[PDB]
Amino acid sequence: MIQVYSRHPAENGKSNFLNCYVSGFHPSDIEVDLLKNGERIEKVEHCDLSFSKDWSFYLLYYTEFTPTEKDEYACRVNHQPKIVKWD
Amino acid sequence: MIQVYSRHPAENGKSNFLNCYVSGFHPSDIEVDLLKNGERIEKVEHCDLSFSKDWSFYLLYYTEFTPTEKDEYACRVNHQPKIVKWD
Amino acid sequence: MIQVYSRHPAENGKSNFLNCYVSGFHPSDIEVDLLKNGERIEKVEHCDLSFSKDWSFYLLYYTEFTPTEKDEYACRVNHVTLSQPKIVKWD
Amino acid sequence: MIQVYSRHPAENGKSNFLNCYVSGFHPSDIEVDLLKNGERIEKVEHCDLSFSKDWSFYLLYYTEFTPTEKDEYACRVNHVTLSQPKIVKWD
Ligand SMILES: *SCCNC(=O)c1cnc2n(c1=O)CCS2
Ligand SMILES: *SCCNC(=O)c1cnc2n(c1=O)CCS2
Ligand SMILES: *SCCNC(=O)c1cnc2n(c1=O)CCS2
Ligand SMILES: *SCCNC(=O)c1cnc2n(c1=O)CCS2
Repeated sequence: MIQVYSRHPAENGKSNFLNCYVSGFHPSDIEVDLLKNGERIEKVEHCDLSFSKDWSFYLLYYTEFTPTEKDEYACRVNHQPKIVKWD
Repeated sequence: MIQVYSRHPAENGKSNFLNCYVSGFHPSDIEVDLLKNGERIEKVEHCDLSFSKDWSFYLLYYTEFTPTEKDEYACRVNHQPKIVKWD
Repeated sequence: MIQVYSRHPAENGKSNFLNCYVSGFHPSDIEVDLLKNGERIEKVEHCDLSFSKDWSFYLLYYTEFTPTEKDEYACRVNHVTLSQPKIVKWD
Repeated sequence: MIQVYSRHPAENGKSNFLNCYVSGFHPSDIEVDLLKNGERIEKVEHCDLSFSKDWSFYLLYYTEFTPTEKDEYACRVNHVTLSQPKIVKWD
């Protein structure tokens, strides 16, 4: 499960936060990235939560950004990787 | 940081939950256990939370138990291990 | 946002959990309900997280259910913001 | 429970965070405040987590502070349960 969204609704030229929420199961060699116009963003902060009861994990990758008319943002998940754009 | 407590206040003979909350920093090869009269309890459930922003982790180890007059419970943390009794 | 989903993938006849995740700003007059064929379910528990700094809130409304082909499940959210309460169907 | 602690170990003169963690049952008339020398701090934000299933609640009240030897910091909790409001000092 992958959900991509901005902390606040977007005004171009106003600093904001982009978020990728990811959920899954078991032990797993999964990796996550935020993209700007198709290239990986570096120093992306995350939040990792896991529960032994059901081998479940919950990940939120987030970054400061200033949304612009030009720029295209996405979130990508590999180990094949699945890309979810923001809108 | 280690905090040991029962979900509900204890009536002997009533099923309850014992909890060990542990907090720390950085990457780390730390391990955690709940003890009954000094021996490790098996199949103990946990909750692991970590944040990249400050290399911080937060762990809650919990188990069903029926508190008794006889039995002594603790939480132990190694990698030396530090033992915190419940009361 | 509002997201409706089953804990595990859905097999008709098999016990599962239905979840309504709702996130926003100014909890305020926020009400959330899970419906089965338009009627409120009484098994419904929830998990409320809120932060004072920015009046941000995160809600999970959940219940045990046994999904069937005939049955329709939905989540209902009403807020000062919305002209009319919002219904989000599942699958 | 009530636990008062600094985010990082305390160096006099150095910016830090003070935290008051409060957990219980029936949030109800729960009020929580951080004091500096007996006076409420206005920088105070909080993080509220609650579950309907068992009326269980987990609160973190926090603020930026610069600890000094002279200054006394505390957390104050009042509840229907308590005869009188409880003050827990830090360190
Ligand atoms: S992940 C555990 C609680 N923290 C957050 O959710 C969190 C913390 N800091 C920041 N964001 C968060 O979502 C993103 C914008 S700043
Ligand atoms: S750790 C994330 C949220 N879950 C809990 O805190 C949790 C879940 N289930 C059970 N307990 C919890 O504390 C212990 C008794 S049952
Ligand atoms: S009540 C806190 C546990 N749930 C979540 O944090 C949660 C669950 N589902 C989804 N998100 C969450 O943050 C991300 C978007 S959908
Ligand atoms: S607002 C949720 C983040 N804080 C905690 O979950 C938390 C913080 N500090 C301590 N405990 C927590 O659960 C365990 C006992 S002290």
